Amino acid sequence: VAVQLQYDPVYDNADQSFGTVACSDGPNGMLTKGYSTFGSVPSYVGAVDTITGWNSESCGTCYQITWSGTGKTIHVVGVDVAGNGFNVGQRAMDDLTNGQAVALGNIDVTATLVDKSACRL
Repeated sequence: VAVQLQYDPVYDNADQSFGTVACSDGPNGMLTKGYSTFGSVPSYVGAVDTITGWNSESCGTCYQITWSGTGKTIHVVGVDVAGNGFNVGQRAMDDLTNGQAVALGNIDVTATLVDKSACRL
């Protein structure tokens, strides 16, 4: 309660390497956890402001995120530093907003840290 969300179409890039983000290698990084690219994770991925830098203990955490606008929920795996709230893919925001990612650009959402398994990790 509540938290900014915006979209970066980088997180829709299946081939974006986990090398390019804070959550790259090291024990918490997604490379180490066996994901080479964003598309190898069975979840939307995003930056979250709980990740502050490389090898963040928050790297690879899972957020259940809800938008009061549609009441829809998505799961996002935090893999990069966000300044404020979440930056997710457009697919991820489109999901949340029933296709108003481009039109709204930023929404306020509600998010909860949940078991990794909720993001299929």
